Amino acid sequence: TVAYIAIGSNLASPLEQVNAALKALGDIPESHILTVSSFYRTPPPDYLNAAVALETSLAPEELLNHTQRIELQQGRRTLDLDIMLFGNEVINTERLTVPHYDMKNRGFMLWPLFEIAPELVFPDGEMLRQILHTRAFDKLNKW
Ligand SMILES: Nc1ncnc2c1ncn2[C@@H]1O[C@H](COP(=O)(O)CP(=O)(O)OP(=O)(O)O)[C@@H](O)[C@H]1O
Ligand SMILES: Nc1nc2c(c(=O)[nH]1)N=C(CO)CN2
Ligand SMILES: [Cl-]
Ligand SMILES: [Mg+2]
Ligand SMILES: [Mg+2]
Repeated sequence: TVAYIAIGSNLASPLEQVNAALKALGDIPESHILTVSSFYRTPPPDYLNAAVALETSLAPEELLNHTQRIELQQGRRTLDLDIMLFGNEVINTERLTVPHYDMKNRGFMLWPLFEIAPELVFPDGEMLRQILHTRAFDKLNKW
């Protein structure tokens, strides 16, 4: 299944933390990275934001366990690995809200996602390209 994960880091020099985190995501079992977006500089010092496409055979909460582990291990206020989408699934549990409960209100999540999945359709049928048009979120600057 293709999971889309958002990465956020607000360290002054976040590149090594993000690269450590990306490598770790690629080491998750029954999973592999498909594509990584560019790194974007976004106002809060700045955040570095990126999106990752991860193919995985894991269950959603199993993926969550891994992302939470990486946050603690690669964490140093903190590093953030948010599950934006999991296939076309709707998840509403105590641990997991998928799609991410606010991503549609955040240019810093949608723009890096649009770079790597421009044709994305949300589970409720909304179109990523349309949200970006209607909300008129300024394109982000690259890190
Ligand atoms: N889609 C999702 N991705 C990651 N964590 C999620 C999630 N949906 C719910 N959570 C829950 O969110 C909890 C708290 O996560 P935090 O990372 O501290 C919130 P945040 O990412 O700082 O703010 P945000 O959710 O407004 O982006 C986790 O313990 C996890 O169970
Ligand atoms: N610019 C920017 N702002 C944020 C971000 C983020 O990734 N980028 N993440 C947040 C909570 O998870 C709160 N605010
Ligand atoms: Cl949705
Ligand atoms: Mg977050
Ligand atoms: Mg989070």
